[PDB]
Amino acid sequence: MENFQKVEKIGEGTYGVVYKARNKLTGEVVALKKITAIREISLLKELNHPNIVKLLDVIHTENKLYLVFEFLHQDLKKFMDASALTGIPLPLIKSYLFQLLQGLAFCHSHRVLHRDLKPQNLLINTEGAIKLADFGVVTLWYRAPEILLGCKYYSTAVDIWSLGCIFAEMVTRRALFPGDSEIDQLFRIFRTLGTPDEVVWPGVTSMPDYKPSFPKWARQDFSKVVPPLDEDGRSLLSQMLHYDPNKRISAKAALAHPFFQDVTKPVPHLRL
Ligand SMILES: COc1ccc(CNc2nc(N(CCO)CCO)nc3c2ncn3C(C)C)cc1
Repeated sequence: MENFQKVEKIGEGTYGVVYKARNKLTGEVVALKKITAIREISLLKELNHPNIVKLLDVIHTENKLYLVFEFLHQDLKKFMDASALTGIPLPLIKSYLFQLLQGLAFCHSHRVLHRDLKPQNLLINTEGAIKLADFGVVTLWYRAPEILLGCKYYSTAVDIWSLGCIFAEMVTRRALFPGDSEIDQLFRIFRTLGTPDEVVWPGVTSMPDYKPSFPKWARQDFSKVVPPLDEDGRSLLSQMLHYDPNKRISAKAALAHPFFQDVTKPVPHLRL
């Protein structure tokens, strides 16, 4: 800590308080998060990708672990709130979706999962880049149904489900499944995608928190769920939201989806 001057608190991430800070020697401006774990965290220092927020240093000292990250100037939640009157332009949505899928394809190839993707953890800069941060009231809005049903050994698919939920929210300007308890989160999912059964998700009825007494709701039409997203966007979103984690599209396969045939990298309008 003595090598860093706090400039301001910018957040309380899940694992602790985050400060913007300046390195007293390097002059570098960084984000400092103050929080088996040593060895895992050290392995993250190697997982470098242009769409992953760089972890610069891990400082263990005195019952405190500090993590020093590259600093970005805005998060997607704030940008979404800033762009709510007009909406984020489709080409920028597609570019951010495509970049995030590149980040996930990289992490998943190294068998690292995020598990807690949410707009506040997706960070943007003036050049049109978006990056995944801060790998794992707690928000449930992005949690995959297998996690909600008590699967202990869930997979990379959970991150595809969270990113699908964020893709829908960029497009409609409303959270897709804004649950305020675990059951309300699961029932919001069922009310929109249909209560899952053995046909669409083999094994579902033997999940730890599955109850036969769950209400059975009909699936709704996607054209009702994300207007005015085009047929290619809806097709991709449907594959990122399949109930069975084994049928859910991978990040690698999503990158090849026809929705990205015309992807580009627009500059966002950022007011810092
Ligand atoms: C004037 O206040 C602000 C507020 C937010 C930002 C946006 N930059 C960053 N925001 C956040 N978080 C706050 C989310 O709003 C925590 C994410 O878990 N973590 C970062 C940032 N840059 C690097 N890191 C690492 C710790 C990952 C800038 C300035």
